[PDB]
Amino acid sequence: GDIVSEKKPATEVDPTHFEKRFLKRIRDLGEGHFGKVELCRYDPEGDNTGEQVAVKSLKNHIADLKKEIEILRNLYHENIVKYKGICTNGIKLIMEFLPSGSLKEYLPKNKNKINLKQQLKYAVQICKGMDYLGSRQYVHRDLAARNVLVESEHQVKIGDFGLTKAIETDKEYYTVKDDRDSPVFWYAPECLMQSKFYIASDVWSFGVTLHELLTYCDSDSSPMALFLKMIGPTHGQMTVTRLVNTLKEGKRLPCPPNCPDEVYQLMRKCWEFQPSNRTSFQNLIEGFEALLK
Ligand SMILES: CCc1ccccc1N(C)c1cc2c(cn1)ncn2C
Ligand code: NA
Ligand code: NA
Ligand code: NA
Repeated sequence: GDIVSEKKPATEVDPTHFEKRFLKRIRDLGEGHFGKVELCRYDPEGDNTGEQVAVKSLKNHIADLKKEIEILRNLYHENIVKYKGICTNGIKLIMEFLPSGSLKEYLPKNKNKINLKQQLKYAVQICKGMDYLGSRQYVHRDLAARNVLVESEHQVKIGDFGLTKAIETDKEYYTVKDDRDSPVFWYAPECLMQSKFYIASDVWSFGVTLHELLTYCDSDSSPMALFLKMIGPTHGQMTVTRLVNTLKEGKRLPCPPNCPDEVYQLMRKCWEFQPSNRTSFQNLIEGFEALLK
């Protein structure tokens, strides 16, 4: 008889499945640890009216990107960048696009409109995002101003999760095997010493990020620039060891210009040598709130 064929099943379109053919590159946004992020328009109607999205893709780190995608898929918070979906062995992460970019780009261009009050509001928002991430049992491991996106003049969001790891249930930290290309000038002593990462290690990193925020991400006042002034620039493979000794002595990044001592004291609580002595994200939120109102 006639040719037999398969009954075509009822198909429901997945709003989180972006077709390669419609995902059109505009420009690069940034690079970060084996991945790169691009501005695209997803333009199924082919008329330049589709939504702008941030697309993360790789240049076996496919496995790491897959875990990152799955972490971000299940994070839902006002101060965490929004997952939109995937474009599919290979895969791309699709996220909302925030035109104002990172705090590293934004703050130097917007000093006049961002006063201390607004800086402290951003600080709270970063803390709420981090306290949410820690309540899901993750350590970020890459908290710096360059990874904080500007949604608006009034709102920031944590914008990349390239290094984010789960902490095991009933355990206090994650041991990092891979520690090359580590942001050492943002890292707590236990991270530099023993490759161990606690929620308190993220609190330390937040202190450094707060410093960046208060200096408006001035390149000449960067945590890297200031620490290398402290320890000596040209030491190469000995740099991290000299950094560790500096922190053991009790030395810390100085008070930002025009930063009130009361704000600096909150920052210093992020930088107690022992993780267990550091402030929490919630106590920081209470601290900033008190200085705001
Ligand atoms: C979070 C900042 C960042 C990190 C790594 C690569 C690129 C970027 N940049 C600069 C970026 C990311 C963005 C963005 C706007 N810029 N909008 C949504 N995302 C994920
Ligand atoms: Na899952
Ligand atoms: Na989500
Ligand atoms: Na733009």
